Amino acid sequence: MISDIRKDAEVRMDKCVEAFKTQISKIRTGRASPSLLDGIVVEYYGTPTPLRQLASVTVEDSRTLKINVFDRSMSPAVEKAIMASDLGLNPNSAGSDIRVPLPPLTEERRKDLTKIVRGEAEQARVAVRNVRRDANDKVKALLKDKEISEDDDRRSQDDVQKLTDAAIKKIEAALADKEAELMQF
Ligand SMILES: CCCCCCCCCCOCO
Ligand SMILES: [Hg+2]
Ligand SMILES: [Hg+2]
Ligand SMILES: [Hg+2]
Repeated sequence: MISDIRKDAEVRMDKCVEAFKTQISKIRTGRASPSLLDGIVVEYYGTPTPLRQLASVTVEDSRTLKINVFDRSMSPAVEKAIMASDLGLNPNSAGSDIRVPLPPLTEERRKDLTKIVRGEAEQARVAVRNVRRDANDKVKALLKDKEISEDDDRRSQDDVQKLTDAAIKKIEAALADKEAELMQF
């Protein structure tokens, strides 16, 4: 019946938007990660050792790392090791903690990612319009032989169109926030 069909359509459209929302949250928009500097070699009592074994690296923010050295006497050496890796990283030392601001993703990268979210959004929009269509079908078709008539078709078609509108609207909002994120730093 028509009671089923439309509630069936929005459950379908919801799944689409939600798949898009999860597919997109995977995309990182900044360089920040707790293991980003794990590979930096530090002079530790003669022996070169990866930074990972000498300090805790926490993500203070999307483009900044906070390095927590376990042995305070090693901080100076860690700071030199960071400058020395020649990654363009300007370590900012201050009070038992070293902070590491990070360069933004490259122009080329942002474009590769903008392109990916747009394609996924696009996919989400086609999926949503296919569900709309499948609904319209049942409705318009049921009009042929079984019980529904023009004014129930109209309303039903319009109620469905609006479901499509709200579903398309969520995808657009998820997309915009993501590009705003990408374009952020
Ligand atoms: C894993 C540690 C990464 C540090 C990244 C600094 C930014 C490098 C950008 C690369 O551009 C080409 O040289
Ligand atoms: Hg989808
Ligand atoms: Hg240490
Ligand atoms: Hg250690």
